[PDB]
Amino acid sequence: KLHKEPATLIKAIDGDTIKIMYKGQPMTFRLLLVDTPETKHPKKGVEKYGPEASAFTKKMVENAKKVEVEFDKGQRTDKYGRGLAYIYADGKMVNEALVRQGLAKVAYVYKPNNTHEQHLRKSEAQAKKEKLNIWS
Repeated sequence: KLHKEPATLIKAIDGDTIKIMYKGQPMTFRLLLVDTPETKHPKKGVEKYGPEASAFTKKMVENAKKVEVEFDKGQRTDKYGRGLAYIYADGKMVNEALVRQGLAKVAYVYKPNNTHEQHLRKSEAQAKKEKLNIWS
């Protein structure tokens, strides 16, 4: 049974990466299960809808009263030392909102970190049917 923990926004870095104060330490978090187009991508640089995905995440977490982190059941950091979690802004999952808006695709999924996978794929299929953004 996953649980949400309180956290404090430090800085939004990209569509799918946010810096957060967690249990009193600054950490970089990568959003589980979603790929957004990047502004800070290794190879390509600024890909299409990258600035848009990035502004969406930033506004969403910046305007929130409460930010919460929810770890999944498997590893909680990746090889870059980034936390792996679902992020909530006033009760709303940022990972899903991005997917629902056609601003992210559901990522390659790795068990056992796949608890909300079905839910996200359902939102992804709706944004495609609606031909939003990435899917337009």
